[PDB]
Amino acid sequence: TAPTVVALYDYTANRSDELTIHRGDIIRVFFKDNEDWWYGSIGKGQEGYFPANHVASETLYQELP
Repeated sequence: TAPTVVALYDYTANRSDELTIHRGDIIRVFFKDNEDWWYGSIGKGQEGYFPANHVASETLYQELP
């Protein structure tokens, strides 16, 4: 429920409690709120919601072409 994942697709924050993520960014998941929205960190003091459908496992990311 609290993996380290990688952004596959860019997302721009659209609320004050969201992250902006870019493809390749490493995200430390803190919570899986529901199937659509997860919450986690991109760095010291940088936390927020992000869409689950924009991320992938480290394994998948490293196996892309």
